[PDB]
Amino acid sequence: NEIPKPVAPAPDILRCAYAELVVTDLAKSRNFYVDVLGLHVSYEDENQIYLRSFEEFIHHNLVLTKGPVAALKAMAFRVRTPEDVDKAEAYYQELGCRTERRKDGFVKGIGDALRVEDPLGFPYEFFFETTHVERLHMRYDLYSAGELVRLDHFNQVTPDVPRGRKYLEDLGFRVTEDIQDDEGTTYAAWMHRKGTVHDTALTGGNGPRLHHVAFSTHEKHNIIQICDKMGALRISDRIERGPGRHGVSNAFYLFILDPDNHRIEIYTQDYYTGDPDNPTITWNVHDNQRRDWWGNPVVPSWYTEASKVLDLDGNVQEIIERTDDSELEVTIGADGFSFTRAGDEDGSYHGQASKGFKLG
Amino acid sequence: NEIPKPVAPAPDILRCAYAELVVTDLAKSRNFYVDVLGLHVSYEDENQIYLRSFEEFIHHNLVLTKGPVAALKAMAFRVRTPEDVDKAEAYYQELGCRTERRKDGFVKGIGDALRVEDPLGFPYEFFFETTHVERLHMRYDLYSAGELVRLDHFNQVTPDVPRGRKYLEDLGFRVTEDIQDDEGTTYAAWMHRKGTVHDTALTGGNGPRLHHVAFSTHEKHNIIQICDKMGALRISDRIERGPGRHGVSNAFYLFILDPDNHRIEIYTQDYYTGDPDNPTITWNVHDNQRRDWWGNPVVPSWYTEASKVLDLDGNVQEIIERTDDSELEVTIGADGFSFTRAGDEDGSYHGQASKGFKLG
Amino acid sequence: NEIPKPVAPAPDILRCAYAELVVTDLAKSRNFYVDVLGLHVSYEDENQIYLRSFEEFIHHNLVLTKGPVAALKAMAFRVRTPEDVDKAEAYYQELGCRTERRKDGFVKGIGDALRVEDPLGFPYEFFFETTHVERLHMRYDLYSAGELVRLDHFNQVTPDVPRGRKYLEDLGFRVTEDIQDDEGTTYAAWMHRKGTVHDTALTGGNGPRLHHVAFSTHEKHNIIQICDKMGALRISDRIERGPGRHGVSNAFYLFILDPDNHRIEIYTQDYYTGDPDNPTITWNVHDNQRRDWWGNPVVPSWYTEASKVLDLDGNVQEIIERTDDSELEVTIGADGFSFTRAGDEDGSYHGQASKG
Amino acid sequence: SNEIPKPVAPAPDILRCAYAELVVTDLAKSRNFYVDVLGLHVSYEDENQIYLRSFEEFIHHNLVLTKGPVAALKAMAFRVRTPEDVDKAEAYYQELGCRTERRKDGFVKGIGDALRVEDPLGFPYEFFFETTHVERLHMRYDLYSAGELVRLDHFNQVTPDVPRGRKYLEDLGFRVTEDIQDDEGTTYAAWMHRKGTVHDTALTGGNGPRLHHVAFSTHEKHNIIQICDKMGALRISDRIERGPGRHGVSNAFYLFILDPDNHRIEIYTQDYYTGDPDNPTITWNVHDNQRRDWWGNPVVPSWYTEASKVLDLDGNVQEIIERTDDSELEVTIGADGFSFTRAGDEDGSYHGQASK
Ligand SMILES: O=C(O)Cc1ccc(O)c(O)c1
Ligand SMILES: [Ca+2]
Ligand SMILES: [Cl-]
Ligand SMILES: [Cl-]
Ligand SMILES: [Cl-]
Ligand SMILES: [Fe+2]
Ligand SMILES: [Fe+2]
Ligand SMILES: [Fe+2]
Ligand SMILES: [Fe+2]
Repeated sequence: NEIPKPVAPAPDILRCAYAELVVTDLAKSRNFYVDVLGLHVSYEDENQIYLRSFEEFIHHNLVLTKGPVAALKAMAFRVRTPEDVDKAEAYYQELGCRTERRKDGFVKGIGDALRVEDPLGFPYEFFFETTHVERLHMRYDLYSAGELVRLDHFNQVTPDVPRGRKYLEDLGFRVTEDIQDDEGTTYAAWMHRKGTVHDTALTGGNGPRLHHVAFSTHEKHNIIQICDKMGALRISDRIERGPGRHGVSNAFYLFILDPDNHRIEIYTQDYYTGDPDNPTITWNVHDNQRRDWWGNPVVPSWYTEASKVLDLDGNVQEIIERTDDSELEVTIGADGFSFTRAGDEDGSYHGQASKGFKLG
Repeated sequence: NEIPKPVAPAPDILRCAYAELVVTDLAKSRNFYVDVLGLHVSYEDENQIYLRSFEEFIHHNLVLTKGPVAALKAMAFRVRTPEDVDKAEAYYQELGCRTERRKDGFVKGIGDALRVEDPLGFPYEFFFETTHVERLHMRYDLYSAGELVRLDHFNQVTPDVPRGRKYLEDLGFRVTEDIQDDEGTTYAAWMHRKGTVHDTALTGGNGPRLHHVAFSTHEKHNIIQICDKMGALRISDRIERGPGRHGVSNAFYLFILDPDNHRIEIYTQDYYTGDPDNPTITWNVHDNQRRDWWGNPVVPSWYTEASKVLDLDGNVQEIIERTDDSELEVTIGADGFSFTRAGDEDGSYHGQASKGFKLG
Repeated sequence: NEIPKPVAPAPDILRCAYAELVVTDLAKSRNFYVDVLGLHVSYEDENQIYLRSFEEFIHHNLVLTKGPVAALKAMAFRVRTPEDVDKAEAYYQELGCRTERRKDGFVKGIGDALRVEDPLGFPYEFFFETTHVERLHMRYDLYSAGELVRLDHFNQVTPDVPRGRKYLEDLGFRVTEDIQDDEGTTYAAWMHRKGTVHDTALTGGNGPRLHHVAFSTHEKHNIIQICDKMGALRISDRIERGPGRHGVSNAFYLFILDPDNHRIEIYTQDYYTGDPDNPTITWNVHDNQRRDWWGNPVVPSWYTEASKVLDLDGNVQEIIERTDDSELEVTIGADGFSFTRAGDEDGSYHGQASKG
Repeated sequence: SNEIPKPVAPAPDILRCAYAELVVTDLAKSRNFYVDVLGLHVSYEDENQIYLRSFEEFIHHNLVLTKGPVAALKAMAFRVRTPEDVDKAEAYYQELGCRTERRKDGFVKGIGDALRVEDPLGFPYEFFFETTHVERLHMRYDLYSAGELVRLDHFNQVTPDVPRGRKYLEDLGFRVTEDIQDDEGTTYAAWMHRKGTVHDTALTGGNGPRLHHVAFSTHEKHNIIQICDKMGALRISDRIERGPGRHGVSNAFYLFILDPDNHRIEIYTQDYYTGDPDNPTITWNVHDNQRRDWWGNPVVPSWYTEASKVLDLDGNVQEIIERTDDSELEVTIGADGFSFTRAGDEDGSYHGQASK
């Protein structure tokens, strides 16, 4: 069931700007994002923490909101002009979606804002106006050895990737890289507005769920330092996967889990995608260098676990089951297969993960 | 069982200096060590390749010798003076070990040398004299993105770690770190002469076998580049384990396998151990940050696979079985366990490895 | 002398894309750019070498063209669509500028291209069509310890910075950072299309001349390696300035000199500027942390030396003298002044450069 | 005949440089520099002293800041291998005719039995073995700073007659690794080691005795860059004296900075292994412009002429003896000096002038 291209013009989206995450214990979450990860506090009170990255000038990149059920409450994109908020509203209304408009914003530091239940069941916000704050990009007196310098992207779990992909292309995101097989199945797609590999991405699975939010560092050693620090704090069990080099994106990466199991990616040094004919790279799902370029196995939790998302009323969205093939199953499951070198049996894996591991 | 301390004085050992490895196909080994890893050729012909690291001034750190069966032929330590080779000869004769003395060396670029079949079945060489070559430490016109700058250590698999440790202590090696359990079994020990964490190390297991030879890089990014390069060359299947941060040693590391399955470690940034009261560090075998500080699982091959070693006639030394508990079995096997925080059930793994994998 | 805003719509410029440099000895230049700096050859013949950075997919980022006088021949920007090359043509005509349009390109690997002598006397090219090549961004088998990964920007020397700034703003470039004094003089401005600090910059001085072309590395150590390699090759005399951390741009940098003295910057880790209200940063010209954040002195040659530029016929553009104050003279000349802390005499410099 | 005769008494077995005691005039300002700016770790403090250690250290401290009226080095301390080596050090310096002081309970907190001496070159050396062990912070990445100082690496002493001091240090078991000489036979500097790095101390030709600097190492080059960046952000870039750079001698990445009393601190990383007894000694020509900074960056005159006072055992300032051998400053960057990039080549050489 294809999502039609509206007649109304798409809003001009600049970039991913922030996420609002609902958390169950604010103090424990603050300890994770401020004390462990070093994000900068823009505002806080008893109910909310507003956090930003080292180079950000908008009010925040992350809002932690106390609530009963941990979930993604909104993924927010900044648009180019105030008038793009009107465009967003008309666009989503034509798509048949629920929309909510607040002239004074939903969260502090954001002005006129539109939140929508998009056609994949995701809570998207579009805004232009935001309170500028001190841009800390040269505050080396604050710089941490693991400093998170920007918000980079979101990653969304959704059951039908081509359906979502077409809708995001209409909205103006261009696909930079994807994962497919020779039987017609799409497992994942990465798409951008701002000229990095992505602003959001679709990962095939039961959804809507939020796979992760990603922040970048300047250098690879900053990511290693996050791991080293987590060991020193004796919370290495909260390192889910990595560090590694991605095939898709070519970025150095790490996946870690917050106190409510919301997944955060730390990412650095992908490439420029701003040209309109930027070459799209398609990887085969059975290529064992596609997710970790060094062939390290992808733990099953990476495929199966992700965050609930909320509707505009704050209720959890119902999960829709993926009927397409499962990336986990076709690569590391019982009938799974992966290769190091296409057409070579040597360095291939049958019914198990790479490097001597099987599904727990 | 105990190896008695000789009356004769121990030779004064400076450091690990080189290893002679037998390889089955010299051209494929050359491609690995020179083309992929960038070691520098000191001499080569149809029978052998002599290699050194970027900062070395003695003739070589690695001798690749063509032969029928891939194996360790000699692990060589440089001693402080010519007279120390005579001391080594009297010491090992008093231990009742087979010795062989050659006034003009066993390999090119080494003069007066003593090879011995040591009490643990290992072929050790001791020498002083060596041919000096151009020290390439400032040849940044040659420097690779993955440059190996020094030879750091060896690691030996032996069935009885305390027996081996005591013998190495009598030789003047001082233990820096070890791994034990609460019921008094030792699984591994690291010991040094030069003022780093180790020059050699003992891993509990069936032996004698050589676990690995280790080279250093200057920085962590150099190790990441070795991985990246192996991905580009589509030999990621030869990355056995890593990259990571060690617990023991605190060094950043990677383990890779040469064309004959000889294991090479790439290592950087351990600490100073030259003071005679340098504090020892004992880890518990079930501490999941002891080998990889980030808790990443140790691949089973790391525990079970190792190189054959040769006796002084070039025949393979018979293997003696370990009867103490297995590190693999007590940590990641069906009956094993490991913890992130001592005492804490959260972040503990029972009957499987960390991060969600079981043994393949 | 104000350059009027045309009625015709400006072209939609994506980014700086390539420079064409005339060089006098193709072999010596090849050695510098390929052997020393490790740039990748897309094409080469007896008269020209076409080079690209590690992550590029268009044909080239740099064209070295043999000729009698070393100079900038074209600074090229890619536009979003084929129809934007028409927009660029109608725009520069209305500006009264000389233009030349070639459906098959001026250099190999570029299709329909427009060249112009712009109102500041610089040879700009606008194009969409380019021959795609193998993007080498994951070819870590080729990756050098000093690897240049992207083309980042150009920097132009021009006598009147406000004049040039207004023209580039009308053209769609937004100022990210600039250097001014409290007497109303502007010494420099940086401006962007692609969302880094700049695609081009204006440096106040006698012009038109090209100050430098800049390539990125992934990390700071890659720039260090470039220096270390130049010492090993015993060509450290071709390191002009750096390495350092910029005040303006916040980027780690190095300036070196090619065999014809064309200045090349290596640059890494500036910040994101793609929001349309990106805060502009204005530095005072006397702030000694503005160019080198660590306060290292800027050598006079950096201010006085720059490359000649050619007009559309291949002749050197005549240089027009700057009449506004000189950044060299007001900071490090005999009556110069700079400070470490605004208002503090301690750590200030009178009539000389910082650090002794 | 001015020679320092080798004693018949055996030399103490010296392991490494271990700590320095620096007298500072304003303890709070000094604490801000060493703790807040540089990130050293507090091992003990009170209203008179601050005891500080690096990230990987297990002995009590690497730096003792002592409040006093006149900023000076009070002691440069080396750890010896055994308690009996302190007895050896006493017999050895007594035979040299040096003034000595033995305190069985130490001179500073966390050190036990210790000997201080006014050595033949006028420097206050300490020899101890006994020290209180503390928590080794090597894996405390929860404390690790972007600019983390991980070890104490070395001292550098200014002395007028380098061969005279060098032979005295060789007798004490220090081995020269590198030096700087000219064709006429003058020695300008020498570096010498006990522990297996390029040096534990070094001698710089000049008026002495003065302490040139104390040096700490970082893990990687980016940690040094970060010190510079932090000092820029704190607007104290005027306290960055020289660097950052690649050294010729030692091949280490380096930075020189100045504490509140103008004590010079080097930050240093990635020299090479020197533990073999026939470690090749490297001699550089004083006119080689890559010997100090490998990239050819000039050495600011203050690096050659400024250094800290040292104290005698009563706490008074040691009188200075002026160098009569040729001055490295004068022969390289002074009115009659010169330096080269490539030996014998006028291109890239500097006459009566520093580089760049
Ligand atoms: O650059 C120089 O001045 C030579 C040099 C080398 C090593 C050092 O530790 C040092 O202080 C000085
Ligand atoms: Ca198939
Ligand atoms: Cl992935
Ligand atoms: Cl290990
Ligand atoms: Cl600048
Ligand atoms: Fe991601
Ligand atoms: Fe090892
Ligand atoms: Fe620039
Ligand atoms: Fe030094």
